[PDB]
Order: sequence, then structure tokens, then C-alpha cells
Amino acid sequence: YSRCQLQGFNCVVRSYGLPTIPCCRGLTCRSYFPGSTYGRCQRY
Repeated sequence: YSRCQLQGFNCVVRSYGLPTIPCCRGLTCRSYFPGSTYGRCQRY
């Protein structure tokens, strides 16, 4: 229970209120670029 996403997965830079579970500590979430609504997640 209480788990985080995986590495090399996708992310949501529009999830307002942080509704989607964010990657676990150590992983960051960036968008493919300014003007989109998606991105990826890696272990920093």
C-alpha cells in the first residue's frame, strides 16, 4: 500500500491538486516542453 510510480514512466504537469500519485522521493517529473500537458519521470 502507499506506493509510488515507477522509473522511466510518464507524468502529468497539469494534475492540479496533485491528484495523481507522484513518483517516489528521488525521482523528478518534467514536461517534454512548454505548451504541452504531459512529461516523463526519472530517478533524477
